[PDB]
Amino acid sequence: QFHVKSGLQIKKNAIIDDYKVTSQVLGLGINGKVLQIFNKRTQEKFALKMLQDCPKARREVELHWRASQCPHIVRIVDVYENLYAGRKCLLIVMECLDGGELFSRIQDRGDQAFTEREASEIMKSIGEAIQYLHSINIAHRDVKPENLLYTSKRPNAILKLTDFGFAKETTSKYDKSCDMWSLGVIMYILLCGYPPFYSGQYEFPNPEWSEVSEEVKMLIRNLLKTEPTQRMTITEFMNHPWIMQSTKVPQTPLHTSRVLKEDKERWEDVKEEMTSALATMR
Amino acid sequence: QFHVKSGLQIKKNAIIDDYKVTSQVLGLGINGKVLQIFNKRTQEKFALKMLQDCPKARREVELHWRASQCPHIVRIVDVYENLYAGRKCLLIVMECLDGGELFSRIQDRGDQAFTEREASEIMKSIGEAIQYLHSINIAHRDVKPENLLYTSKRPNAILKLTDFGFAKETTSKYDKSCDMWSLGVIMYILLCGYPPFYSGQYEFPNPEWSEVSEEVKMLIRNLLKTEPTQRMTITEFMNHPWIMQSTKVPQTPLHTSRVLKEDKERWEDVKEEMTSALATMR
Amino acid sequence: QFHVKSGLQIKKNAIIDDYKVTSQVLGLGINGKVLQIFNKRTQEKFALKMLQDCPKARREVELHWRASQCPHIVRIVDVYENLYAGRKCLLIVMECLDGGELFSRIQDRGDQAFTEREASEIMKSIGEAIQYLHSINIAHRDVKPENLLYTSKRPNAILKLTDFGFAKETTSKYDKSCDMWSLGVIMYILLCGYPPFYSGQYEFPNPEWSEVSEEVKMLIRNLLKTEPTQRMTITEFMNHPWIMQSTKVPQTPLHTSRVLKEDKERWEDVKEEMTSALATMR
Ligand SMILES: Cc1ccc(-c2ccc3c(ccc4sc5c(c43)NC[C@@H](C)NC5=O)n2)cn1
Ligand SMILES: Cc1ccc(-c2ccc3c(ccc4sc5c(c43)NC[C@@H](C)NC5=O)n2)cn1
Ligand SMILES: Cc1ccc(-c2ccc3c(ccc4sc5c(c43)NC[C@@H](C)NC5=O)n2)cn1
Repeated sequence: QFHVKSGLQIKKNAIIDDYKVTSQVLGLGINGKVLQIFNKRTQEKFALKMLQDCPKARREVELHWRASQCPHIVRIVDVYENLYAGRKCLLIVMECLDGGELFSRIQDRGDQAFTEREASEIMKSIGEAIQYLHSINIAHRDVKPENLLYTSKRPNAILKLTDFGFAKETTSKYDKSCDMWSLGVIMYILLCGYPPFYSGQYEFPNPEWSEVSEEVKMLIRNLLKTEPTQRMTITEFMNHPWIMQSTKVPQTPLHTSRVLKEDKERWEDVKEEMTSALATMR
Repeated sequence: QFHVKSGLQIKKNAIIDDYKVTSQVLGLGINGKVLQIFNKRTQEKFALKMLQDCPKARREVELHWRASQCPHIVRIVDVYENLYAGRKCLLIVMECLDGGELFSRIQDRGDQAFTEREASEIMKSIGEAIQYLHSINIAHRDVKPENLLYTSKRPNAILKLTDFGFAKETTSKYDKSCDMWSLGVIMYILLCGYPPFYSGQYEFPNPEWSEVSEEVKMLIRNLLKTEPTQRMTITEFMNHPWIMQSTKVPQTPLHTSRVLKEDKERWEDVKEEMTSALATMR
Repeated sequence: QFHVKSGLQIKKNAIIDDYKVTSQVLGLGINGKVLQIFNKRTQEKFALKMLQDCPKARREVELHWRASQCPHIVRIVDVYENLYAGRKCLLIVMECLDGGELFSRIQDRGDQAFTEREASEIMKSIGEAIQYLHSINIAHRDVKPENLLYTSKRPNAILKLTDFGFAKETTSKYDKSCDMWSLGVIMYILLCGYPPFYSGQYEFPNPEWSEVSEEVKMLIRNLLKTEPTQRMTITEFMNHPWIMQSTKVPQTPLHTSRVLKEDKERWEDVKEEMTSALATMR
């Protein structure tokens, strides 16, 4: 009737006893890249983030540990601190995830488009994800559609949030709201296929912005506030129907996917100007 | 010809592999309560203090470890840092102790009263206890007759000091003296059955304060000084006869026990105003 | 095709399970002495440095770990943090080394003297040693001919650098140059058999300072600069011929060894005034 999960554990034996390291690259995210790695015993393939090892990261990971305990958050599995070059390293090993940057995955649906109801599902989940962190006092601070990846390529295959190179524990407008901001950011693009455009006004083109419930077009408002305050807290955010919906959302045809195919070329812009938009945002 | 004891060790595997946790409560002291807990292998019952886990506690315990190495100080046995709620916990497991808040144990002697010579024994011991901590540079800072408990209910069964939620290492009037103060505090009540009463003068009623060696009534003085300086250091405190006595102290009948029975009702006052008196005292 | 070494590991089980401790003293260096110690399993003899255990040391060692990964640097093998007296100790165990304070070892060659070419070898090596530390951003800060010891007494038997009670990681004239300074210091004495003498001018007596390539007498210059800047960095220092030489250096007879025999008595002065000279030097 009473339970916990294990504490975080820094193994010190050269991961090389415990795994076999490829060089086959994966993510080339923040600090160090991401390497295919296979667990010797099990023989399963794995993400490996390489870290300099300094209190910062050393905590950043420290939180991740707690966070992984989440469904929609990427789970860490083992965290060795060894010695690569000549400097006390830090290798955090986590479930690899081959589903792809959420969006990039949708724009190859081809057969059948996307649905406002299916768009929910995505956003819907993302919500939960954020909650947890906040709901324990962590703010992610970088919620890019780069860092929303899927597990497998099987269509049921769920998606998760990663790269804790940014987050903080919300201790003692605030912090845990950029995370909101982004969700907002996310939804927009999730429907048309672009964000706003400042560094202002965000317009609503015909062929996509239509009978598409102005009701939804409401929420997004409270979400997007260039304000810090009044940007609808996640705690808040969850409550609203569309979120807790699953099934009553408009069956609308979503151009979103193909919207992107239409001018796939301007995204390295989008995808990235977002980090610009983000990160720097305090 | 050369020796040590082991270092402190933070196990990280969910204590749930290593113990079976009840919910049967015990102490409801400082932070977290105290739970009956049984060691799987041995199958012995145990105290478990639950801690938030922040440098403070995380050190407070850290000292306790060293301290336990003492007879009259409660011994820690294992200290897991896991994850309860959503926050890196800290579970320190120690020998449970069912003898009771020193005093509360005496006021049920009934058959035969207490003896100035037997009162020594108690105080006598408590002294040692303090020494150690100080004698390694730790000040306890909370020495309540709540935190002086006995092991078993068998009359030989000794007593020990606990709850390190307060102490410090005396590094670099001072600090390690409140601990004195309290011993003082303790002895008084240990004889009549009350403390002073300020927030001043401490009087000496007939039916108890009597042929009871004014000699003892001396020491207590040097102990009680509302001063910081000149409150007889423990190092000092030990030297005096009555302490190193065991056997020459007056065989006096002590009302103390029954003294308390006489107005048991005002104690929640006593017992507690002491923490008030204490703690806050710097 | 990809590799590391293991991370540093603080064992906590009383070393007394893992080794048998003598009392036979060895080094009486910085903090704690040096004890013969034998590894239970292997049954090999070992150095043991005893440390108070405070962040400082606790890091000082922490670096040593990385450093040991070096040939010419003394290797640490195990680092227990236990409880001696009453205070969280720290016992770092390393390969013992019975070859002797570099110099002291040379002044008993007797049969055949020393060679400028053989003097290189020594200095030559020492160079490398320093490089590493610096080459990973550690400055040793104490490079005395006390801390340059040999492994065995067999003449091939190499020598290594020890006592990290002083060093720092060179993070963010500078720091990692005292180490240079000393090398300089070392070479001089390595040839005549004294240093300079200030607290100034360093002269060059006949019977030793002779056809002995003024070319070498050059380098030493750039090394010795009472300056902080322009004291030839090690990175630099290495490049020059004499260093990378091994074999083209003058076959000169070196009085050095016997030079010391000649007035062995003034050395406790030399050997030590060096620490004076050193250490304090910022
Ligand atoms: C077949 C196959 C197997 C695994 C993967 C894969 C790629 C990148 C990551 C990953 C898991 C976690 C994290 S975290 C993280 C990552 C990744 N990559 C860069 C960015 C998003 N930031 C990060 O820190 N698994 C892809 N394909
Ligand atoms: C049958 C049975 C078994 C065990 C106990 C028992 C109760 C309370 C504590 C204890 C041991 C240590 C500590 S420490 C501590 C405690 C206790 N309780 C609250 C206060 C004094 N502060 C503290 O931190 N063992 C009582 N009865
Ligand atoms: C037969 C035999 C066996 C071993 C040794 C031996 C003596 C001193 C040290 C040593 C290894 C490391 C270190 S480090 C260190 C040391 C020593 N000694 C004092 C000074 C140099 N400072 C230090 O910290 N091995 C000598 N002879």
